[PDB]
Amino acid sequence: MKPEDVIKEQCARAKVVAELWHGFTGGAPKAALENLVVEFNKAQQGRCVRPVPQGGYRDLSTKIKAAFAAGKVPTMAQAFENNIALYLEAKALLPIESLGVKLQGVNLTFLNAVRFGGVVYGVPFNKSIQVLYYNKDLLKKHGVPVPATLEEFVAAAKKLSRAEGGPVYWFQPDASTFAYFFFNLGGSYLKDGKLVLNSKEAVEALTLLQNGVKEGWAKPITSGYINQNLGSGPYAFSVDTSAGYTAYLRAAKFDLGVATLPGRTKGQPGYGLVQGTNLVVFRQASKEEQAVAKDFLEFVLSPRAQAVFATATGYVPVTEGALKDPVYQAYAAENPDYATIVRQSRYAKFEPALAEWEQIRFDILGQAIKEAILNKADPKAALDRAQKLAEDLLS
Ligand SMILES: Nc1nc2c(ncn2[C@@H]2O[C@H](COP(=O)(O)O[C@H]3[C@@H](O)[C@H](n4ccc(=O)[nH]c4=O)O[C@@H]3CO)[C@H]3CC(O)(O)C[C@H]32)c(=O)[nH]1
Ligand SMILES: O=[P-]([O-])[O-]
Repeated sequence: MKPEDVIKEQCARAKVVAELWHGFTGGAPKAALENLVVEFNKAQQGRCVRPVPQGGYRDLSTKIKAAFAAGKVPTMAQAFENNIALYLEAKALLPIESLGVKLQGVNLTFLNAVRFGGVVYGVPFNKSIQVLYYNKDLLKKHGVPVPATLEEFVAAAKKLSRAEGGPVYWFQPDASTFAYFFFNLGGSYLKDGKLVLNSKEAVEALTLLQNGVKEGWAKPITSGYINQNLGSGPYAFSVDTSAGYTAYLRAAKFDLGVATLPGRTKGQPGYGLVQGTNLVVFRQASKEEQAVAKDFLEFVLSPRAQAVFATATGYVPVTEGALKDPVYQAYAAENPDYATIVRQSRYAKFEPALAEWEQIRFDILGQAIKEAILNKADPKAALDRAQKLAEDLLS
């Protein structure tokens, strides 16, 4: 009896079913969402949430695009901030506080991100931060401390790659990985209100990655997640979402480490990219569906729900109350990596919340990074093309 089979049975016997479209394809995130929903549905008297997998997050935004074109939206969906900005152009979203969901206690890093013209339009649900994953055994073998600075990180990657005869810093050539280097080299995506993809810091960040590939210390990962590639060649480090935590733990044959990100100096950890999603509630939903959404959103924000979901996955608990929940405290007491994730979540930056950002980050910025890393494009030339395409899209 799979959780999704139990949910099907729950919704079949329910009088009111609120659909929740999501972008979890599998692993711990999907299981954890389905377990949270089974528990919620059990407590409700014939009022249920039906999670509907729409593929990954890009497939989900496409599926919601189609739903608007069709005139039939779900009750709830996952949404990045840029997705929220786009759904707001259509006035498609209910203000959350209008349902009477209380938001006091939600981390301001996350709550600020779903506030548009002073009004909250999403509930932070599955919010991730980048962390430094590392191979404790390989660092101990070679006497290499966990790097605290970008300088130490590069030095460590070079020393270990030479010692092991393979590039030990593994990365996906994507917008998310680029953001870590860009932000910690002093980069900002907006200058005087304008999106800029081709700033000196952007070029420096993309040049550092390309040089690491050329110099034999940085390993591009082009097929699957990093954790799905472990076992093939020496691995020391990656910068990756905390939502992958339990996938790394399951895959690693070595003693997995999690550290805060390397920063410019030891005075502060590096900034990590916030990813994962918020839940939104569509205006088109019936009063009865909207009341299910209200109850489900209070449940998602409850310390126990947050504690079980964050500890199952690596997501950052979105409320102060979650950290005080005994189930959270029990996991943290046995495993210091959960506290590491929360400490890193204090040093957190977001990409721009432009409605067009999904398209820019994958089709324009992501493509420029792939051109430079995989096809040896000149970093400034690749990012100048990106800038021109983004300027053209945003005009
Ligand atoms: N559509 C759209 N996507 C966006 C936007 N900003 C960022 N992202 C994507 O968020 C993913 C991070 O979201 P996060 O919830 O932290 O992590 C995901 C999965 O990454 C992660 N996962 C799953 C299996 C596994 O073996 N390892 C693992 O790490 O678990 C979660 C659920 O699938 C990145 C991935 C990306 O596709 O390169 C592009 C990124 C945006 O604006 N729009
Ligand atoms: O180094 P070769 O892949 O161009």
